[PDB]
Amino acid sequence: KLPPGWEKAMSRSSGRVYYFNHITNASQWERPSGEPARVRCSHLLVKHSQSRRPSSWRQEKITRTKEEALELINGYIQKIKSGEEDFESLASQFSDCSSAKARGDLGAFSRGQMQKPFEDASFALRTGEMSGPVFTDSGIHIILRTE
Ligand SMILES: Cc1occc1C(=O)O
Ligand SMILES: Cc1occc1C(=O)O
Repeated sequence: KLPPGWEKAMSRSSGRVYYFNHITNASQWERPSGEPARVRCSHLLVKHSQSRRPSSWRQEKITRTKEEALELINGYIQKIKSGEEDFESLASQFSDCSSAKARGDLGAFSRGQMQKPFEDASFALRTGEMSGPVFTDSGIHIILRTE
């Protein structure tokens, strides 16, 4: 029926169908369009107090809760989707990853190199597509597949 990971859903507030991807946590109103050796992705990471390493270039001690980290992620997704902010700008300013200095770019990678939930979402994203919140042991990610 639909591309890998996509399922139909119903909006509670509007009653209109939408599409949700349970690998990427992406959600959208429009029917989704539709695997390579490698993909290229950028990401914005928000760490939290249960992150594997609760420290980043932004904060020596990361103390925010997972729930607070998800709230930040959700707010970034909202501003990216509205056009108020660009992914690359938010990643450079607010990603708790060293890749912030490269606007979130991680370069290209194969299966087997990244943390599984990140790998799975990356490879289920179509080129140009963005994930919803993706949880790993590092924190919560927004993933943008660029190639
Ligand atoms: C904070 C959090 O972690 C995993 C799920 C949630 C939620 O609030 O939905
Ligand atoms: C304040 C806001 O910005 C974007 C979405 C929302 C919301 O309330 O769901």
